[PDB]
Amino acid sequence: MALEICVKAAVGAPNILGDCPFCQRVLLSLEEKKIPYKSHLINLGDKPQWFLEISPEGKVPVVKIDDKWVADSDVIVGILEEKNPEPPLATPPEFASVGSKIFPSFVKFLKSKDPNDGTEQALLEELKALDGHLKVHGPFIAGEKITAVDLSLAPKLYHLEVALGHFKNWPIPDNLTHVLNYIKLLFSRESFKKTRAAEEHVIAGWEPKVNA
Repeated sequence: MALEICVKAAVGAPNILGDCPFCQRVLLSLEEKKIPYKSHLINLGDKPQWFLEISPEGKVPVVKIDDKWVADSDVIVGILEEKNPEPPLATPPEFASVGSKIFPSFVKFLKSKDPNDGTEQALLEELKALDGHLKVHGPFIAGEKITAVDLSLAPKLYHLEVALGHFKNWPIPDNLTHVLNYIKLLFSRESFKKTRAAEEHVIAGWEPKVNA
């Protein structure tokens, strides 16, 4: 019945959830569905036998779905939907195949301190396609509402918008009017605002590995 999470901690601050992608996918999905809920963080290397039984690295997010546990970026979502008693919508169609261009793209580019400028605009080209899908369909990326498509991509786009926004400043241009407008919703939907990671612990938490 009640379901929730054993996740990476914000590094150096074990109260807010961590800078991992799949961590916020499933947290967002459950708070958007507004279910009763269970578990809490794995506190940064504090790994008793309970978490070593649950999480495969001892430091990887999982879902605790009615006391069964799974952990890979899609598996964590799809089985969570299947075993949720509230009606799920586990549908990744064309909107997700466009999303599969964008997801590794913006992660690589925020991580990249290349001469990335023409290639930053190659992410803009893939976002221009995404801009096209909402301006034809109306609502959120999956065409009618937040489904598994939006729930997969939006959590790591929050990590984009805090990290790239502070380290290597590139705001979303307003010519990509969809992408800017709906990211504004993602920053403050009641579910997303509650499940957001700490800004400082993505910025000074994910990039020091990228630096040194």
